[PDB]
Amino acid sequence: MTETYPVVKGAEPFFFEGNDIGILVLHGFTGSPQSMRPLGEAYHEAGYTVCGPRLKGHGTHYEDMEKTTCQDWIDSVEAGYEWLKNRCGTIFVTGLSMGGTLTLYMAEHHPEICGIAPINAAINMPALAGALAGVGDLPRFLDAIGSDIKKPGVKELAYEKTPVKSIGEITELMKKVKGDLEKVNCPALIFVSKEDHVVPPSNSQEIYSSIKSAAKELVTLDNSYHVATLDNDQDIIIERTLHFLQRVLET
Repeated sequence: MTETYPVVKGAEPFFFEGNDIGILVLHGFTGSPQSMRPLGEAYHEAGYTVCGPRLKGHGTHYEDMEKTTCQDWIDSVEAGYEWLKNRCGTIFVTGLSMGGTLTLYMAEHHPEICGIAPINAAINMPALAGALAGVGDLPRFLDAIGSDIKKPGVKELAYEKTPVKSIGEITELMKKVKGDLEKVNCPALIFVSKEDHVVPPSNSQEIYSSIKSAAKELVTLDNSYHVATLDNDQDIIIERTLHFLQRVLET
């Protein structure tokens, strides 16, 4: 497909030029780089090169998203990874929700990646994927999934409708990544919200148990819902990721 609508103000990807170490920062389904930009800014301020790509069909219009495929989203991620590889020798990946799914995807396919930090990553979404299990035609769109945030007054820049056509795409992605979790190698810092109304927190426990990383941690966020990167525990995500990155680099 090709996008028909321009990028909404605030949904632009970020390409921050820094040192020889690159962080790939991935947003989720119906979302945009706006949910990830505070993290990207913090990581760039620590000196890193940072790429926060915009998934195809995201940050424009949900009619654009309706036309995209899970391979389109993989392609957006891989292109951000290639931009980093052009200027960095060491690369880490982090991402929220389906961006966390894509974080795991990258570790499953790229043994060169030095560590990952998935945040509320999704391998099973019974409310979303399960929408396809009923008899009889579903409507074209479901309700928005965005802005599951505990801190009052915070709005995620995400679409106001969920295209049912896109649900099969995220389902295919989750099946593939779940099936390949044993290929995840590398140091892993897995963040999960205690209460998450979008991605069941047990996802992250299963991810933790299924990957083969010799260095892995599960950190539970006690004051955030799903979009933790914009929520009360944003500071914990940033600080602990920076410590993790430094520890992998030093050790």
